[PDB]
Amino acid sequence: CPKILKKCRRDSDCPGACICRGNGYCGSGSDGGV
Repeated sequence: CPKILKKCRRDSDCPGACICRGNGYCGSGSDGGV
């Protein structure tokens, strides 16, 4: 489960360290595990 997350309305809203999910928050690439 991702520890760092913030409001986002697109990809640009978050650095390439993660990706903006559908819930409007940053989601870590390895979310499907932690």
